[PDB]
Amino acid sequence: SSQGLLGYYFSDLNFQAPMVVTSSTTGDLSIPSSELPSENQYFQSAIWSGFIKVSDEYTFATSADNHVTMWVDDQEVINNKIRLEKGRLYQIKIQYQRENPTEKGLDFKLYWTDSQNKKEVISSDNLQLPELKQKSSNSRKKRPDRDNDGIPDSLEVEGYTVDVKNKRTFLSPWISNIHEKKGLTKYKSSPEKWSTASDPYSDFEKVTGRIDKNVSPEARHPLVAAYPIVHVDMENIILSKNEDSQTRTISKNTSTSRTHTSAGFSNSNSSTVAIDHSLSAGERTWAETMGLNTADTARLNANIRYVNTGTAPIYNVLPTTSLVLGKNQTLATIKAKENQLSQILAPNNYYPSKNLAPIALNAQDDFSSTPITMNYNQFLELEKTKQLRLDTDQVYGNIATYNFENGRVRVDTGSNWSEVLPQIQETTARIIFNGKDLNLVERRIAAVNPSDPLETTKPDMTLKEALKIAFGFNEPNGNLQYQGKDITEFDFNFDQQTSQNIKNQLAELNATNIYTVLDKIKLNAKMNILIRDKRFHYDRNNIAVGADESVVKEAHREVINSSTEGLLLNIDKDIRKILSGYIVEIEDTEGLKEVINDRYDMLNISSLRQDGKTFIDFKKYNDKLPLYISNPNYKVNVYAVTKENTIINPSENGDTSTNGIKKILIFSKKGYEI
Ligand SMILES: [Ca+2]
Ligand SMILES: [Ca+2]
Repeated sequence: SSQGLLGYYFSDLNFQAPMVVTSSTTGDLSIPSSELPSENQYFQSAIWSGFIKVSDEYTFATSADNHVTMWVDDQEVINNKIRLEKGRLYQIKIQYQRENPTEKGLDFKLYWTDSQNKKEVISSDNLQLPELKQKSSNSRKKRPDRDNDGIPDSLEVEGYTVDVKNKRTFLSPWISNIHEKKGLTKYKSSPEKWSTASDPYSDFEKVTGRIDKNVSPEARHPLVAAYPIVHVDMENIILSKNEDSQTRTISKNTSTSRTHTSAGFSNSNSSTVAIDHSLSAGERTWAETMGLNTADTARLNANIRYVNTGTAPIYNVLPTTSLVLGKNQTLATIKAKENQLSQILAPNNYYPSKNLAPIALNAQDDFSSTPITMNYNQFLELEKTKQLRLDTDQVYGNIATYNFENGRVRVDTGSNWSEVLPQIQETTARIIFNGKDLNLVERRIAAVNPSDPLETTKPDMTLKEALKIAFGFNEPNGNLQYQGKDITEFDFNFDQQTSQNIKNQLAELNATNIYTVLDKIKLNAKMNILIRDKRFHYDRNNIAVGADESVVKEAHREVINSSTEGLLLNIDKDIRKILSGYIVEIEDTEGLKEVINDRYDMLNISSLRQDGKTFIDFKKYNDKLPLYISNPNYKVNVYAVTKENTIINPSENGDTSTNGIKKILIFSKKGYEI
C-alpha cells in the first residue's frame, strides 16, 4: 500500500526543479493531471528508483523507450533480454527526459516480458522502494538527496507540502497563493539530516505516514521530536507493620504529578506523590494505629500505572523507577519484566490501560515481589512529610521502525531509544507547557545551533511556530491561542542561558513585550522554556498548588442551589485541582463563629457529581445532620482551602483544629437567604 517505486517528477529538463515526489504500487508510474501547480504541471524529466524481486529471462520496456535510460543492478538495459533469479533483489533506476510535453502530467508505464511471452505492467508484488535509511541492509543497498531520506535537497530547504490522495501521498513545493488558502501544512527540514529532529523516524517517513501509527500526530512534523517520556502514577497506598492478630493497616488515596525543577536543563523523569491526609475513628499516630514500636519495621504496598506523556510508544522495556523518601532514601527499585510487556505503552496513555486494573507493587501471588520496607524513623518521617518521589530512568528499549523492503512497521532489535535520546536532547529547544489540565507536558522542537554547522542547515524555528506545531496553538483571528485561551494567559519562564538569549533578541528587535513579537523570537538548540497558566501559584516542582483570592472567589460566584445540607456549584475543573477542601462555619449575630468541620483532616467535603457540578456537603462531618441555624440572621460562611495553605499534620502543640488555617471566603449567606 505504501510500497512500490519512488518517483521524482521535474518541470525542468535536467532534474533540478522537482514538482512532485511520490510512490506508485505498480509499474504504472503515471500521474494524471486530475491529481495535480498549473503552468508547472509540465514535467520535462523524471527519475524512478527502487528494487525488483522475482525466476526467468526478462525483457524491459517502458511506454517511452526513446526518452528513457534504465539500469538494473547498474547495467544499462535501456537507452535486450537479461536473466533474473527468484528471491533476489535488483536495484532499478530509470531516467526520463522530454523537452516540451504537450500534455500535463505523465503517462508512463514500466513493463516486462518473461519467457512465455507474457508482457504486463510490473506487478506491485515485484516492486519495492529504495532503502531510504542511514545504512544499507545486506539485501538493499542505498544508492539530489544528500541525507538519503528521499526528499530532494531543494524541497527540504525551500518548503514543501504533502497532499493525501486516496492511493498515495504527493510531496510538492509550497506556494503561497494555493496552499496557504487551502490551509495545508508548510514543512521545512534539513537536507543533510535524515531526521531533522535527530529522532528515529526520517523526515520523509514522518510526512508520508510510513511510520509507527502510535507516534503522536504533532511529531509527524519533521521539526517536532518523537520520543517517549515516561513517569509513574501512584493511585493509592497501604501501610502495614512488618511481621494471627487483627488487620492494623493504613490505607490512603494518593495523588501523583510529573514534576519539573527549574526552567532547568535536566532530562530526568520524576513524579511526586502526595499521600492524602484526610480522615481515615480516633486521631492516633500512625505507629499507634499499626502498633509499631520503636524497633518494628513497616512496609508499603501501592497501585501504580506508567504514564507516557511524550510523543513515541514504548514496546519491550518499561523504564526502572526508584521510590524515594525524603531527599534521597531509596525505599525500593521498581522493575517490570523486559520483553514481557502485556501491551505497548503509547503516547498520551497508561500502562496498564485505564480499563484494566493497575499494577500492585506487591502483586497477589507473585512470590518474589520485594517488600518495600521502612524502619521506625523512616516511618515517622513519612507520616510527617506525607510525600514520596518516583525517579524513573530513560531506558526505553527498542524502536518500531518502517522497513522499506516490505513497507511494514515492526520492532527492530537493532534500534534502541538510548542511541537517539542524547542527540534529540542536544539539537532541540525544550518547551514544557501546562495548558492541558495543568499537568506538565514536555515537547522538543528542532532548533538551530549557531555553533554547530550541521544544525545551521535546519530551518529557523520561531517561538510562535514552535507553539503551533508542538502543542497545537492556532491563530483564528490575529491571536495565538491554545484551545480558546490567548497565549497572554500563560507566563514565560526560561533557564538562565535561554533568558539571556531571549533578552538580547528583544533588545535587538526594540521590543518591550515578548507576546507581540513571538513570530520574530528565534529558538536555538538546548533552550528550555516553561509556559504556565497564570491563574495559578506553583510550588518548586511546578505543580499548581494555589490561586489568587480573586480567582478562587470568582470561580465560586455561580451558585446553583444552597440549603442546610450543602452547596451545589459549577466549578472549573482546573480550580478544583488546586483545592484540598472546604471549611463550613456558622457566624452568630455577635460575630462568634461555630466551625462545623473543625479538623485539618476533615476538609474533604467536596465531591464531583456525575453531572459535572460540585456538591459541598455540610452533613458529612456534622454527624450526618443538616446545619442547625438557631436564628435566621445567623450567617453560613464557606471557605476554600488551597493545597499550598493545606495543613497535613497536627500543629506543633498538638492542635488538630482548623485554627490558623489560611482560607478563602467563597460563600456567605444569612439563614433566611438559604
Ligand atoms: Ca533529503
Ligand atoms: Ca532531511
